[PDB]
Amino acid sequence: KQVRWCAISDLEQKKCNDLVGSCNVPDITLVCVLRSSTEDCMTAIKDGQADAMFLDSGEVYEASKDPYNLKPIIAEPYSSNRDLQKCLKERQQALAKKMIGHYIPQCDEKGNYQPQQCHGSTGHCWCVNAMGEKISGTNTPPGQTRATCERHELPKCLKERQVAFVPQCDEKGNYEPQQFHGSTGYSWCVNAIGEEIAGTKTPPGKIPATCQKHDLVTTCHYAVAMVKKSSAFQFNQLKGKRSCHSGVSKTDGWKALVTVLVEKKLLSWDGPAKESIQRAMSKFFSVSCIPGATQTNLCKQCKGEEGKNCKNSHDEPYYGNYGAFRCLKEDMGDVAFLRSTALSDEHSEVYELLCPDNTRKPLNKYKECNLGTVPAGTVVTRKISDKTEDINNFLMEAQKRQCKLFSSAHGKDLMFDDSTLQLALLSSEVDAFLYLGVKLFHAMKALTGDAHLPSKNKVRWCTINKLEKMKCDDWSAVSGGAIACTEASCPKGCVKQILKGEADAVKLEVQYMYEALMCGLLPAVEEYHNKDDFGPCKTPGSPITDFGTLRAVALVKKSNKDINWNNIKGKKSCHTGVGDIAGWVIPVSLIRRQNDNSDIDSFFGESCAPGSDTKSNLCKLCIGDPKNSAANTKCSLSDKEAYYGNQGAFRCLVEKGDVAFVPHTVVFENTDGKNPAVWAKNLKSEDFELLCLDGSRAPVSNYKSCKLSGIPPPAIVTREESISDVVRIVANQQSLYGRKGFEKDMFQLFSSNKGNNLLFNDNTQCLITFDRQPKDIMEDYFGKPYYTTVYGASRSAMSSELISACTIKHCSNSLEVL
Ligand SMILES: NC(=O)OC[C@@H]1N=C(N)N2CCC(O)(O)[C@@]23N=C(N)N[C@@H]13
Ligand SMILES: C[As](C)(=O)[O-]
Ligand SMILES: C[As](C)(=O)[O-]
Ligand SMILES: C[As](C)(=O)[O-]
Repeated sequence: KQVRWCAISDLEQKKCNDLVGSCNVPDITLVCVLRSSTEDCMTAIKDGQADAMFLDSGEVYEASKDPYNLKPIIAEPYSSNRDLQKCLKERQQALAKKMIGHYIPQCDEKGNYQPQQCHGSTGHCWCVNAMGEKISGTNTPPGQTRATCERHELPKCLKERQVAFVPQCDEKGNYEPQQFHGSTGYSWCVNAIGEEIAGTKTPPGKIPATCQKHDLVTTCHYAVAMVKKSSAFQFNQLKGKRSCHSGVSKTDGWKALVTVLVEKKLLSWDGPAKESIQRAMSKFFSVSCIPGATQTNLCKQCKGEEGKNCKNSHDEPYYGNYGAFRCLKEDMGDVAFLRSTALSDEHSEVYELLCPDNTRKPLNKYKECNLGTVPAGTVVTRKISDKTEDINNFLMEAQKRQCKLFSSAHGKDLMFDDSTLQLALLSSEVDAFLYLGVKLFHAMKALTGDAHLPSKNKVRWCTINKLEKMKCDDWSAVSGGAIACTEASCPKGCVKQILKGEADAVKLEVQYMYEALMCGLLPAVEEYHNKDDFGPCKTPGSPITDFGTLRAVALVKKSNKDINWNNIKGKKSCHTGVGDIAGWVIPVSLIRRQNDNSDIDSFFGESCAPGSDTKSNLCKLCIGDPKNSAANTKCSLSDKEAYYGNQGAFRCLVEKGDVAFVPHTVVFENTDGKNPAVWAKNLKSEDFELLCLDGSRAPVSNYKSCKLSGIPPPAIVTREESISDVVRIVANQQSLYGRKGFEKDMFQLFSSNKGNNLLFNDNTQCLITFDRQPKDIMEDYFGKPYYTTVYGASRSAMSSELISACTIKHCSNSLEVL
């Protein structure tokens, strides 16, 4: 097997061939393909001439589009997970330097930093926090009483909980995004470290601002503007100056600067629709070196010879952060835009930093004087990912064998950023959007000029299969411009489309709502399913007696008078299926919050929960159908498991188990002769009962009171800015095509000939506008009992790539005392 790495320059080719000769990965052969620039390597990968390369984050979005169509696959984790056992990696890397007397970080058995660190060759010791950051002032020489280093095993929120406001924390001890004051009614949002965001203070009785989840990144890199102390201009006087940039497509040399110039209104630019960003920048600076730029004056200062001048390549001596520094040093520019990785103390004598507040500060003040944070780059390959396995196996084996991937005598930041500690395989789900995150993806999209201009009068409805797409096309065809259709492969894909600005609304079952609410989407309308009362549909806003929701109940046989909610442990159970809300989510959530987290084996006896491990206690009661009893078909999440679903779990209770976990309708749907099957033909609803949380039992008609939990209705989600419009247009369309629509003979919102339950559940009576209450949206939508039961009333109850991409990563301020 081969992995063709694409190099952009002679120096990168030399490092790549050094790795070819020195790094022995069995069964995988490294091959180096040479191109003249970053973009020519991207093209070679697109064409199948190379396999992988490393890209700046500022390039990921552009790389994901024509004419490249590349995706991130392998990268260093840009989150607080970069610090999980980081001591071990820094220890391996320091020992890899093979320098005599060099300081080697000391870790414990778990891989964490020892609170006291020592430089063995000098006898000096100091204290570090759990992140490996030096506590200020704790360095002592040998022979002197040492500073006492504290373990500080509790997080900041849990340590503030020791003090007696009341900062609600999650289970890991981190701050909750939403903070609510108990004495008053004011609620606000915090920033992972426990500091309030401006604009989130909401008085009681007002709709609270939805808080985004935050994650603290320890070691951050920043885009800075470096100048000489000999000059005297300020940031507001940049127009007409000569500049050196690391690269036209890099965040540390272009995109952060462009963002700041637009925000400060220093750059005359009418937007990407009227003028390219490069065109506007070429009239802002007079003669610059900006590798890759297509404006000639932005290449005049570059030093490369014929054919190499202004190339995105180390063949251009002014390319990259150190090349832009060389350009500034050799006086070919008045300012250099570069990443803070190229700052050093040796440069603090001659050079300083130009800050966007029109001041100048020392180099050590880069956290206080920068143009934004720079996320880590990433290895990319073709979207079709035919070589991802090979690239990953090669890189992981090379890291395990400690090959010199992240350093070279030929130069700095060749092939990879030298600051890379460890590369890890990304999930195949990760694309440019998930890698950059919501805000950054949108900013890159807007800078490129692909930003969708919103329409207040049209709703782009997202579909999850071809039949939904056909039904939506019908709807759009009779909608008079009010409805358009987009296509995705699953509800999460639609949620992503909405977050990216490619769609506007989608219906989501409860399973998907947590994620959706985590990412800042809100319910516009909800499916109303009460078939006995059309009032709230005919007269929108009229009072509601029952929304038609399903209630999750624990059904028993009345004869077995020994089953109570307290002695459920050990009894035989019946479930509709793993993942189902009434059949699985709510029962197991209640059990785990009342006993120890142990549903597999350590609670029930023999059960039949389809989809579980075939050789487990939760699969003994399951029986397949004798139509093909040769195959197992036991615990199959399908019709072949006779105990799968509502009728399945009821049959399980009938023939095997003691208690069934089902929606309240199952016993009524299957008893009283309403089921023509052989079983339940003589079954009565009065022959069963339901278990209550207080240990009591109640008749099957008491499901509204004696229930395990309520279940929220399916919700149509959209972005906040679209709520009104969506609520309006749906309403209009309902009055046309709902169950009593004026033109119901032309189209039906809640039925179709193309299939069943497309876009909405066919049993939907209508869609009712969500009435937002002055509370947290998680509680407001789920109901406080459901929220508290299945998510602990916490924003940290689930992890996913989407939730990560919706999590804001941010950096500290300056000092590291404690
Ligand atoms: N009729 C009814 O059942 O309420 C419908 C609507 N839908 C929810 N999922 N909710 C969560 C709890 C809740 O109060 O029932 C509600 N919260 C608001 N703001 N309106 C409700
Ligand atoms: C806690 As000690 C004496 O190993 O620094
Ligand atoms: C053994 As010592 C004085 O370097 O902690
Ligand atoms: C400025 As480019 C997308 O050709 O690297």
